[PDB]
Amino acid sequence: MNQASVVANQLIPINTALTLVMMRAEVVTPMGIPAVDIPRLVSMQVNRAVPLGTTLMPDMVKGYAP
Repeated sequence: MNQASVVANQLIPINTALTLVMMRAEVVTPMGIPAVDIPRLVSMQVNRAVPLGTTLMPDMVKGYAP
């Protein structure tokens, strides 16, 4: 894998609004939301708990639809 994705830098509880401290960028497989889209996720709520080190996928983010 070469391209980085958004990965939880902390446990993100269900219904939390994303902030920058929560979102690192890592090369992971499978590919999640591109790391470049981090700014676009800020203040959007997750619809499930996102454990530390989980790749953030589009379906985990309420209202995410590029």
